[PDB]
Amino acid sequence: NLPVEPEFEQAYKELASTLENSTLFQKNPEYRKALAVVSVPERVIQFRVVWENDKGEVQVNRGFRVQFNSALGPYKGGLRFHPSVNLSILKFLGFEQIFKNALTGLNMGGGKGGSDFDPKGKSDSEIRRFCVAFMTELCRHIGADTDVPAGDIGVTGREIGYLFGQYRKLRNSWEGVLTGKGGSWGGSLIRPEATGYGVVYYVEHMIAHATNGAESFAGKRVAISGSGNVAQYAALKVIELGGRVVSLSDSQGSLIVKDTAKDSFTPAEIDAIAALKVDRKQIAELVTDAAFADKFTYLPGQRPWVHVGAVDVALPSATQNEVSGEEAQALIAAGCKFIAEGSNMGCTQAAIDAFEAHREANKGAAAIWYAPGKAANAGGVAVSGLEMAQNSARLSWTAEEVDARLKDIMKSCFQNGLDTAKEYATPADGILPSLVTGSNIAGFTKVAAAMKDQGDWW
Amino acid sequence: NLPVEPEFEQAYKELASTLENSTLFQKNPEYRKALAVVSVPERVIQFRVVWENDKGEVQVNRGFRVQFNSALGPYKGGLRFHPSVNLSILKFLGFEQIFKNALTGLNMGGGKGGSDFDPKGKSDSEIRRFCVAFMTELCRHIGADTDVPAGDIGVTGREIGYLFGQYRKLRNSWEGVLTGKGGSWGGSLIRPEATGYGVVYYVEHMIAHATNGAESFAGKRVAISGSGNVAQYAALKVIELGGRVVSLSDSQGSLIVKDTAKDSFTPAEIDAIAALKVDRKQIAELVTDAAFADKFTYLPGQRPWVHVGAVDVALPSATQNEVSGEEAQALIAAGCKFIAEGSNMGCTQAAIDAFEAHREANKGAAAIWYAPGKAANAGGVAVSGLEMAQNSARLSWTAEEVDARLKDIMKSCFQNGLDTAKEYATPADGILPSLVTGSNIAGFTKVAAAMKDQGDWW
Amino acid sequence: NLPVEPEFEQAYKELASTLENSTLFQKNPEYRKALAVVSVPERVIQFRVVWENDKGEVQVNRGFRVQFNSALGPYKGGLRFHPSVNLSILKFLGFEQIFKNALTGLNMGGGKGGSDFDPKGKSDSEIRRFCVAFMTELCRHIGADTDVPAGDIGVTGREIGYLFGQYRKLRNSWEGVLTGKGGSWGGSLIRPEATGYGVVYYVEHMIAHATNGAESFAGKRVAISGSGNVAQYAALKVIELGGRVVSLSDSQGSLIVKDTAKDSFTPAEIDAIAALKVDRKQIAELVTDAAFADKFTYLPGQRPWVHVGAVDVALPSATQNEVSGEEAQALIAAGCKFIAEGSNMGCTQAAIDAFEAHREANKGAAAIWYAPGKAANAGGVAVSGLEMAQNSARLSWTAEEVDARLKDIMKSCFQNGLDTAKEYATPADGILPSLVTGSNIAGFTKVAAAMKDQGDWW
Amino acid sequence: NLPVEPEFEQAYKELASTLENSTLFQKNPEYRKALAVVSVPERVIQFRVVWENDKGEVQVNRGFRVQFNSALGPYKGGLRFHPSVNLSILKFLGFEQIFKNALTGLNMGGGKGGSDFDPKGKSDSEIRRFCVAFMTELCRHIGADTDVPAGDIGVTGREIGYLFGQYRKLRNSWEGVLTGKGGSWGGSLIRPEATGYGVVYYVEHMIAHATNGAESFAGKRVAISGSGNVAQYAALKVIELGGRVVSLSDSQGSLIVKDTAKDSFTPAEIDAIAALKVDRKQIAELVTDAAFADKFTYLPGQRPWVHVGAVDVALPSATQNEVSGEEAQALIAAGCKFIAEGSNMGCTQAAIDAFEAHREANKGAAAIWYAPGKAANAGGVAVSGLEMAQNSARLSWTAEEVDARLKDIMKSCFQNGLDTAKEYATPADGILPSLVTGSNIAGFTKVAAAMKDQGDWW
Repeated sequence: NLPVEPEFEQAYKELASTLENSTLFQKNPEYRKALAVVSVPERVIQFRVVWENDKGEVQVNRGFRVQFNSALGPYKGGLRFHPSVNLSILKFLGFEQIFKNALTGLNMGGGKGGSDFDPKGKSDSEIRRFCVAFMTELCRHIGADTDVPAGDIGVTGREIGYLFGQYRKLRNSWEGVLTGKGGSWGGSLIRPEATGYGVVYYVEHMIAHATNGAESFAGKRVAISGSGNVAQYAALKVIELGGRVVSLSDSQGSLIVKDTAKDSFTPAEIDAIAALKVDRKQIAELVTDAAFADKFTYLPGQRPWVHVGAVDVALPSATQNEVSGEEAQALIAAGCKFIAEGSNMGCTQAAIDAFEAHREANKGAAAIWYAPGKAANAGGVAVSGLEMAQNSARLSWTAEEVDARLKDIMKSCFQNGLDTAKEYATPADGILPSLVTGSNIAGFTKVAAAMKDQGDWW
Repeated sequence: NLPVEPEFEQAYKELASTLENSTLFQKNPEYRKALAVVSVPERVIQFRVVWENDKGEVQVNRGFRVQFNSALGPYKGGLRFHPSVNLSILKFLGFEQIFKNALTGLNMGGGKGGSDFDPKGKSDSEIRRFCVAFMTELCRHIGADTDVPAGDIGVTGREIGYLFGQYRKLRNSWEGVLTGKGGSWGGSLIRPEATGYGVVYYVEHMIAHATNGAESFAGKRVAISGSGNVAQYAALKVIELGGRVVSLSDSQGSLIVKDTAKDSFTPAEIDAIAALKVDRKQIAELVTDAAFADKFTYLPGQRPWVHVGAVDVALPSATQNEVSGEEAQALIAAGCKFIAEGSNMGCTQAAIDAFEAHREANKGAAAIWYAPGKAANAGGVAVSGLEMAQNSARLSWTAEEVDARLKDIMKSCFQNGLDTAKEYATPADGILPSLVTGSNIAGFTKVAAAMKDQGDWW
Repeated sequence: NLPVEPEFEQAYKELASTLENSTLFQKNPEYRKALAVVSVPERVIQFRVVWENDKGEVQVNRGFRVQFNSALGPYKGGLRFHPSVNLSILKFLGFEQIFKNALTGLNMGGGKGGSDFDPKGKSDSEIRRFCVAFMTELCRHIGADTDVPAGDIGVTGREIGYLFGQYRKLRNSWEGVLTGKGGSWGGSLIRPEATGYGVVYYVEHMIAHATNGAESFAGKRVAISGSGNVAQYAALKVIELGGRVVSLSDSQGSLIVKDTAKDSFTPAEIDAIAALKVDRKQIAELVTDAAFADKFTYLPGQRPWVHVGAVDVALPSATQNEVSGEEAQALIAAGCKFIAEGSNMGCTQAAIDAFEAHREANKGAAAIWYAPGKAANAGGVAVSGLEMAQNSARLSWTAEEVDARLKDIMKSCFQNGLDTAKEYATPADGILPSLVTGSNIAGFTKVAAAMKDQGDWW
Repeated sequence: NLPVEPEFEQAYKELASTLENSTLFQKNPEYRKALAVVSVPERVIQFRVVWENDKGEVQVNRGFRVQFNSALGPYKGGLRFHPSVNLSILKFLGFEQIFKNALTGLNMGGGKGGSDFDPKGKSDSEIRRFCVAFMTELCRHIGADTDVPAGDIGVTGREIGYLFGQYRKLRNSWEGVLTGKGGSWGGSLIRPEATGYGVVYYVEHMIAHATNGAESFAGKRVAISGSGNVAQYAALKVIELGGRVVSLSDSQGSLIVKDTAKDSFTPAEIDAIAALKVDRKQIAELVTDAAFADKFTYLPGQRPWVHVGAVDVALPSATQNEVSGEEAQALIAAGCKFIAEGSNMGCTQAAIDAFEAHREANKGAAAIWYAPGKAANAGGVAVSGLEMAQNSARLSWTAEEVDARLKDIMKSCFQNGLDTAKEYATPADGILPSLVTGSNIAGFTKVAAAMKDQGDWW
């Protein structure tokens, strides 16, 4: 009699299969029972949001707040304002967030909110009104110790501001209940960077471990795919470390640098890309300009790096599922051996399959290492937890302090994943341990242990 | 993107069709908007209940609480513990309960709770454990002014006691938050009898109005099918008033008196019926007596509606379906002009269609007046509200006071339905107003008006 | 390791012995377990009260609040301000109050508060200061639905007023949380009368059962013990009902009429004695007054029970231990057949032993029926619950309304005692079914049943 | 009328005598009043815990929570689950904890909880059930700002986990309300090493002050007695600092390495001892091993101090009153001067008298300094407060950070005690200040000043 939830069912099935395939279950059979408890959210709330549009007409929407798990800390998850949001999607997102937060190693729980609201083609007044209604119906289920919503698709700084103001009006307490506040009224630094620096740090750690030091980032075709803020800050970080960016194209076409093996993107070039990519303008408008025509070869329509023959590092941030077979076997031939999905679900299954096959059949530089989006990005969540810590301490840190804490967070996450992969998913000497299996098992084991310790199952 | 909810969708479609097929939308077009706002529940809470069975093994179940509407008063749902409950079923039940409570006249909202827990084949320890866990996860959402759950399928006096105890232990407040409490610790009188007495009073009002007092509920071939306690109280009340019970069936054979034209039941027979049906004994055990067998023509594996023969006023206290289309036309042939429908879904949809067609084709005196289950069975909810009134007043009333208030409530229900049918359903001269349409329009109009007054839709 | 609590241990031992001796444990063995759970209070709070005396010196006292049982309702109890209160005494009083309230029939639980504060020889400022401190430390635990303190020894109307004011100042809610409030600001009527009226109704029901519709108060030598408000209003009521008052005794000798056989007290005499009690003149000064000494025979340094002459109704209203074993023998020799203590919580055990021996001696109709203090003085607690009901209903009743409810409560108490005595402690000969054992078993059975229903023990 | 409390009365009498003996009262006579107000706890709660064992069988236990003082900070104290726990013992422990926390220097107050529960011979299910019941009855009084329970005798990590889980389930806020949480879910570091490291730092500071840095722990003979986590980590710390471990004991015969003046216990030996104590076995049960027959000299029954040989410092952590007067003289003759009670409540009073007499008898070079247990036990409470600080700051520190804070805390505590001893006890030239008297006066003065500032007495 359970309702069908396609995305959540697929995620649960994948997790179960991954756990069963490994040697976790034979050593700890009781952990089977743990699975049956983590699947059920601790609490799901659906409410009705009634607001008024610009023409004085009543509009009714549904808001959700899934609080999936709180064994390791307070619930923390973004709010998604998209027309497609339902209980299945939010359940799936919360379930993934549990293990992501577990991998980050801070004290945050798993959860996810949002609504069916469509912010596109809405005036600022309409967004303000909806936010006020939503927070009125939601404020009784959140708190600095209970729920920390953040931003996501559809919830920018504007919505965060509106929600925070209404919460302040209702609860009459200026506290750090939401994440993503402006810098003036209790925000955080390095927040826009977040995942962009984090993925780069994670890749650097993996390279240092795999090659036992030597080259970390210098003189490598890092190829920061995508044209979002994530890609921009990843490119900036790899440039600072000494790497070259050769493929910085968005989902639309292929705005590849002039020389895929020699030329590197400049900070000015990245800033220009951001300036003409923030709005509806795309890389077509960029190549129309002479500055990005001769300097950047245009190969629209068939993904950024498919035509690129010289790539060394992979950051699938351009499109979802942008790494199919052809490019998967091209990467090892082209010299691209180390991968990390900067975004979520940014590569196909074939990339992971090729990664596993080549890493099992080879070792060292030959073994292509790929990092999973559960533990790769890890930047938004970490900086959100640091912002929560800043709020709790009533003191605002500096950029470098936050950067250092992000460094240590990603080091801890990488270490956790690697050790868990090594101990359970035995590689039998050589054979770079599976980051996917390690990262999926580490979070589950940590959550299950915490829940057993707290009497959530026995 | 909205999930499929069969029962709820069917109920909403029926309500919309009934609203459109009347002269209410023409007079108040804005009420269209109201419909949309009432469709979305005010709040839905799903939680996880983790308990321990008799063998010390962890069991995880899902608990629900739907607070649909509270325009007219606090939510006053029931709790259903059955291994079929999901969000769709509870939404459907809550949606019906809104308009039922609106028809009653006391200030109660619409709501419904429960869980997938299966009380069947469970020890008392297991029921205690589950109740304690459920109330631990639920206490933060209910309250004497917020939510007042009651009993339903699966929830009896045992479960009510356990839940009340745990609520008292948590909230440290002895208040009226559940209805169905024992008589010693803040219960109510006439609580069992409620449904049967209420439906009897309602049909007595119907007959008195229709025949202008010429015909009363006494001295009639009152069927009273079904062998539930509801039928017991109905039979007792009709016997006291001077009526005659002729056909008390169950989901098995029918205990029909041989002289159904004249002879009828006795209070002792009703007590024997109650004793048998409490202990799962079929009423064939009652016909086992030689005198009983001679004085009661049993129809094994059959309800009277199949072979009804001769009854004057059918009162189906039974459950889903039962009375069929062929059975409906047999009833109209037999002269069942004043049917009761003591319990909801006592007759099929085709039965209702046949009743309406024959009522409109006839000329009032021979019109088959069908009482809708929303308005017919209001004794339970009314007595629940009276128990809440007793709790609030800190003073337990006597049986006669509760009986008088029940009479007032059923009279108010009948009056509301008749007046709303006269205004909108617009019955012609020498015809009986549609009680189903009247009772639907009454509830909807009352709820919509209250919501417009309280600024829920403009 | 359990601390010694003389009074509580004695009370528990008595209750256990009475339970075992009666034929209840044979039919319900599981009730033994109940005895283990009811013994432990649900919650004891001790706090420190620091106040300032008239000379500006810091004074430190200890306040207590014992909440024994809340199975049957909120924790209604009393506050005792006496320089003897400790945890043992309050525990004993609360334990008795549980079963007293259970016999009463309203929904109140068992509890008791107070402090070591000595109100004697303290200015009004000192009482105000201490009350304010006490309520400041106590308001966190009381509530209209949680705890209802009332007055007792040491806590008069003045203290109640001070405590109520401070509670209102702290909690910012004008609610009924204390009982004994003044008439202007939400008090109650018949409250000064209360127990003095109540016991009278009790004994009349006793008469209505003993003689089976025969000689009432009119022609009964009712023996008032002191001009305390209890016996004051008892004497007034019996004088109205035709009963003759044939004694009165404060802390000194006995105030008996000259012709105690025929002549009795009058309302004018009663209020004169009341006025002398207000000025602490007592009966001695009335004997110094010429007219009373001419109309009343004085017996200095002697209780009436020593020189009852001929009596048939007796009541030790003064305090405990008024009637001794020899005094009880004198009473029965005088023909006292309806001793019923509307006060005197416990009495000399010899008196109760003699009463029980004579009731089991099979004296027929002319047998001395002794009513226990627990059931006889239920009038005060009943009126306290009625004041709570008035507060909850936001309406002040009239005197005759409260009188009618008091009569119903006393009838319910008597009926409960008789039925429970007949059920378990069944008398072989119907003479005087042991009101003490009946009331004990009634209270215990009711509380244990409610606790089993609420899952407090299994 | 006040109940007898042997342990608490003895502690209060000792404190009063110590206060009177010094010259603090002569300078501040008003402080006498303070002594009364601190004696009365601010709040005591006793509740009833009803739980079911592995075979149903409802069991009733008594839970306590004493909040003595909160002048200096939130209440903070352990929970003791022992069959001997009553109100007197918990009162005594809380009273001591007040001044211990005052000497520590952080903002914590005095308190103590627990129950008569006997965890010995109980399954994990039984512990889980009791913890859940206890926290259900207790969560109404604790909070991140009100009460912070921790572990003690009977409450290990398991109980802490169970209590934390139930607290989260009741109040849906993941906060720091208990101390001793696991490392994954908001724990701390240096928690097991709290006591041993702290006592080592304290004794190092005292040695540096006494000898003006003439001798440090490098090349120093240390008698680490009392096998346990405290002793193990103290030995490890002194070994790191260069100290030589010479003796060791437990509940059985002393270990004593071969050379009580030259040989030192290796970390491997300490790990072996830890393994022995974990498995409930002893040194006498491992003499047959090679590691003990060649590197150890098992001493049956006789205390380690009787065969110290050459030593100058000691820590009697084995049993109460471990060092005798004759043994004290033997230690002084052997050169023992700088003893400190690591985790012991109190040695033989004759030993303390001998130490105090020798403090004035000769110079500190010959005066044997003894540190009080309350001053040297600050490690546990300090680390508990650091865990509270970590929870509040929403960040987990590193081991070295906690170590640095512990060093600062012990420096502060030692300085406070030394200055208070110097100014009040005013020892002459060449006399070592009384550490016990100094610590007592320091705690009392700090608490009394804070209470006077906050208006708790005047």
